[PDB]
Amino acid sequence: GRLAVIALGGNAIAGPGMDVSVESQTAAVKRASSIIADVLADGWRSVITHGNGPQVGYLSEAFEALPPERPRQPLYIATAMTQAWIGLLLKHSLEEELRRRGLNVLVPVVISRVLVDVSDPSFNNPSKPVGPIYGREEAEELSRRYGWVFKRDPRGGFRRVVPSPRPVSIVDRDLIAEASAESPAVVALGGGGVPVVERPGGVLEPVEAVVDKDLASSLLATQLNADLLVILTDVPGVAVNYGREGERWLRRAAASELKKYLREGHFPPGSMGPKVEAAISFVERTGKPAVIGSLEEARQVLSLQAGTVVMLG
Amino acid sequence: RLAVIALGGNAIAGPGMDVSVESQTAAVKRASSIIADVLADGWRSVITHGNGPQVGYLSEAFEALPPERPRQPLYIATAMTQAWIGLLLKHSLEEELRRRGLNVLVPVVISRVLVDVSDPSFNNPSKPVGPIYGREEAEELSRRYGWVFKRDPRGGFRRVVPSPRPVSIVDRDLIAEASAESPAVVALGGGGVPVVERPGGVLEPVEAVVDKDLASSLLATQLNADLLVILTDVPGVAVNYGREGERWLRRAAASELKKYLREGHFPPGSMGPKVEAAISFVERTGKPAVIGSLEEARQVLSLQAGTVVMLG
Repeated sequence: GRLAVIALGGNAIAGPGMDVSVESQTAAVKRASSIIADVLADGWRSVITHGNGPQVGYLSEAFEALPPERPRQPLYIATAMTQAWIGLLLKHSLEEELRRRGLNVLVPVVISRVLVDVSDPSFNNPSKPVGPIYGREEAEELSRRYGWVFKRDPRGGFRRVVPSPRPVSIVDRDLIAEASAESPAVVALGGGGVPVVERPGGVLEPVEAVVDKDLASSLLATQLNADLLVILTDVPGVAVNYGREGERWLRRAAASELKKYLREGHFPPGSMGPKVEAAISFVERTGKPAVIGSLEEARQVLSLQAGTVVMLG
Repeated sequence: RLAVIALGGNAIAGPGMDVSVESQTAAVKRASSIIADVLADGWRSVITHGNGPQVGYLSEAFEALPPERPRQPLYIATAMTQAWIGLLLKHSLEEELRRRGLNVLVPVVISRVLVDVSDPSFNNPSKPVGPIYGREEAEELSRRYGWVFKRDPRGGFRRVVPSPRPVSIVDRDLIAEASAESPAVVALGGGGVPVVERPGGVLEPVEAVVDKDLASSLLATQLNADLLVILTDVPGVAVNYGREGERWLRRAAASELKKYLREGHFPPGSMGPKVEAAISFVERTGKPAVIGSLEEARQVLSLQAGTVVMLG
């Protein structure tokens, strides 16, 4: 009855090509739920997290497609929306699967906020694109009016970029822990969580930014005193010389060794880098192993028999 | 004591369906301050709310994209409003409780409600949802999606969807568990995400909305709550609009309200459902139900304001 925080990736929620159509997602989630059911069968208790890239982007585009006079919801509200959207899909599918196996349990979806620091370098150097392509005139206006920041897209137009600060604490950790005590499967920290900052006087205030789901999941695992941090992606694990000549997939590696590779740019900042950073952080802060593997091989990954096991030292 | 408190539109958005974050944050702060007073007074609570303006806004946005872009189903939009409105309520309530000395977290429960596919409403939809469309746009949407529309006095067209009666709250147990851990729980947003039972145990989401008051009354009965509270804009139920007499009923036997209801005194688009919900709670549990104003919530919870419905 050990506890594992399992961080799902895009392949568990959306179809090939980033399709957020209800059809595509329901099929992907069915596959992911079946596999998660296997893991629960092996005796694990879990807190399942997930990303929300295509989904939050879709919502951003939708609100921006409205007539100029209509209000656009802020990014943190869009993020909250994705927690219910993706969360419900996983919740409904997993419950159905467990039921089909004779297990009658309800899967809660915890609306989750993540505390970030206002001093984080990302707030002054936003680089995460979110939403549709903006025209020059509209973008310059948004910058003048709301202080939005943009990056030029080589194919034409501009992309709004927002901060991606590092997670400091999981505000709703206690609700997640309580949910876990009551159910073997809990969905939380969707999209990396809703970012808030502490204002003077103890007041928490939501901010327009995104938080890396892997870094956040690692922090959650540490704060829950989880027995294991699992990152499920679309590759067998971590590899050095990935997609290159001397490519080699690691089966086990000391966090200290991976940290060296990380500092040399061996892991793309847009994919495996954050996952390796997350795994290392978990090992350093808890002293317990973390594993990065394929969603397909999840059952074995959890047993540490597949994927890359990041070890202490 | 456990009270199920059904919040209305004035608690979440601004007049004229103003769903901007500024207007909703302000509205929610006002409602949360009042709810915090209720909790400080000793009550434990499951707080529900509607989502009319919010779910309508989502539909409007999804349809604003080029026709080929994926459109999310109504059940997903409803779920989205639960996190949207839920987050706002949760955030502000926690802040208000903290200032009053209660350092607690407020959970938001994603909630589904079971309905029956044979419900008469499915083939005779009458619940208006979404933005107001023009005649040409509407007929085009009917050909494109098979949607049904209702024309208003001003010539505007609004989509109408089924609003079947709630049968059971699928996530009742999660709501009960949350309530055991926290004095304030937000659940059943918008009346709940509707689903129907199919071959086996399978639950199938359906295109429809459920009345939030009827669903709240059902939840209150299934949680064995001590009180069902419906907070709205009016001080209570009105049956007399003449210069003389009491303005709003202070208390009334279930059978008395039922008679007024059967006479047409309460429009199905407004007070009708609230009265039906209060009557149902009283008949099923024998405990009192009250319909009052959000402003006077503190007196309402105590049954010293609003219309108190009693068994009889």
